[PDB]
Amino acid sequence: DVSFRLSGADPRSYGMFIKDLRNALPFREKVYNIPLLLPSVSGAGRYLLMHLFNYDGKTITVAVDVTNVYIMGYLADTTSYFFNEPAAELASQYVFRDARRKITLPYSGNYERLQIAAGKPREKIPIGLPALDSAISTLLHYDSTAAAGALLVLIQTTAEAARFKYIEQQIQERAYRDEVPSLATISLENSWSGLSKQIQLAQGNNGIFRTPIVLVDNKGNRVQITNVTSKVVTSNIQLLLNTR
Ligand SMILES: O=c1[nH]c(=O)c2ncn([C@@H]3O[C@H](CO)[C@@H](O)[C@H]3O)c2[nH]1
Repeated sequence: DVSFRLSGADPRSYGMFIKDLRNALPFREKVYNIPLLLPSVSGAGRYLLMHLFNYDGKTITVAVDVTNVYIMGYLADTTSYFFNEPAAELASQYVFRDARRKITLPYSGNYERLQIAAGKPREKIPIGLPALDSAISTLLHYDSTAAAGALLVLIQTTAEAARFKYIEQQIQERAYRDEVPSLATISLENSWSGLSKQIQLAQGNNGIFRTPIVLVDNKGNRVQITNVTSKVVTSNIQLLLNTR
């Protein structure tokens, strides 16, 4: 398992949590020095448990699919909660079985669906460590509207930070003051599957992307990613979604 305590959290302890989270995701090989997530894992081993604690020490446990860093659901006190999608019902077979009742949220984990349920897009929801404090508090007691926004914060401050060093650094900047994600943050979240695909394909194409990827850079400017010498590949992306 991995844990993160917001009580006494600083940029250093958040960075240690994101390091713990990346290290709990298995890999057999690296492609261009980036861990390649497994095509599949059978049984309960597919799901990593993250123990998150708000400033007041109240906690949820979050289930993460280790093949794709997708959050499936979470445990709050004696109630489990899962997204309304087949991958999450499958996860409910292995995690939080001991919960008194299992609620299926009235949405899938898709960003588009969560934003409709929350009533705001990601671009207008402040993220940071205070926002994660608020998200954990929201999730402790069922409220499906409130939970959709809390889940957008949770996804970005855990899974997306694991996937991209730049997003980890953006949340560190927001240790004590929330701020809507940067344009590069949204760009990277949107592009992880594409980048993962082009980096795997670049093996057999001399490190050249078969299809270049349009991103927004750290200064808010367009950058076209054509090959593995790009700083997005050499410094930023930390995990690859297996092309399978
Ligand atoms: O639960 C989630 N964890 C994630 O890391 C994550 N990243 C993206 N999503 C969104 O969920 C959809 C899959 O059902 C994707 O299309 C993303 O929008 C995520 N959902």
